[PDB]
Amino acid sequence: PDHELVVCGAPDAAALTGLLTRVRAAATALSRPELTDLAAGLAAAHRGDVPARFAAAVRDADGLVAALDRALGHLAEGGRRLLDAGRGLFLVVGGPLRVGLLFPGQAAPVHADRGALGHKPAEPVDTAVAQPAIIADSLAGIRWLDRLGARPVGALGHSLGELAALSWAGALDADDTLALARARGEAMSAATEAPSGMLSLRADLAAARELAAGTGAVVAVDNGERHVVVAGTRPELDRVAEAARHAGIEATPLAVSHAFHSPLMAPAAEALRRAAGRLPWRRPERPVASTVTGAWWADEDPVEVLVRQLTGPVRFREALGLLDADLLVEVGPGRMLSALAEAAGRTAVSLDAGAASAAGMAAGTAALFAAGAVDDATPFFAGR
Ligand SMILES: [Cl-]
Repeated sequence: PDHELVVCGAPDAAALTGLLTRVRAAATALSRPELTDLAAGLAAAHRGDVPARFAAAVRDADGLVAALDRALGHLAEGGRRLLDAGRGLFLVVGGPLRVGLLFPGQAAPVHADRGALGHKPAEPVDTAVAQPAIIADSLAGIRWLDRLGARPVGALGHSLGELAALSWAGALDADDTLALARARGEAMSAATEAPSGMLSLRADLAAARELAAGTGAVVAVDNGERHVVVAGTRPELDRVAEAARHAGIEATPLAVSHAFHSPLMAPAAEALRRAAGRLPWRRPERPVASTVTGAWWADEDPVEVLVRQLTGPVRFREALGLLDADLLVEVGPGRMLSALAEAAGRTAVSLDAGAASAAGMAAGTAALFAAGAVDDATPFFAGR
């Protein structure tokens, strides 16, 4: 792999300082094959009940020395918790912390991302192909969490990702979930009655609703205080874009040919109802914060919730606010949701399941280990 995972631990902060000092000494100058042997040995020896924990995803020995330096500086100032998701460096004395899962949906590309600088368009996602592809990668991430014995406090899924969150929670098995994803992407790829799309606003929900009022456009995705997506026909979207320019709000056209998460998806919701109603649904056994209801999943009829998902807004701001977690780990391809969570001031890292680069699997597994959600990082060293 292009990133290595280096974990260790000790019984308390003083003992971890001593160990980290010695690993720093040992690490200076190691070749890449020597660093892999040191990292595989540390993972074998530091598993189980490991009270005070360090984990870092690193490109090479010098990156390990740099991470150790940061951890040691933190402990020297009496720090007991350093969570730097964007550097893949995690240190926790006195955990476990609360870890939540994020299950992504489909990518949301910008139509003409500029440029020179703003200051041929992107192609929309082919949703009939993308939805089952993303859910297959999410289900592979759930198999990694299962191999690790991960113990998150709960999960949420954005739009499509709610299917993977429910599968993780035991409501539906992996084969049925992938089959339902193929049906959902086929239903949602049908053309809308008239040309339609989505418009991203750098504004909050109230500001979006003020811009959209009387226009025909509606809120499609509430991603937080800094990001709300509206949807409608092209005339409706043009009304909002005019309003947004007058108000001084930045409106970004997205590369999509459907007003997803609007009433124009009602035909697709009917077709999804047929596919969903044929499946052997079970009650979820683990907590799921729904981006359909913006509430915890309780006694809900999954067919009704997944059908109204398509016409109603994605309540990611509300669902994320419910999930009380010191650290979030995204389980799926890419880092869409970790970026949205970071924009809400949360700490998040993606496993980036199915990626060419091992960057995400190393950083995400370092996060699970340091936060105490997994006890054994040896699976990262198996089967190379
Ligand atoms: Cl609302």
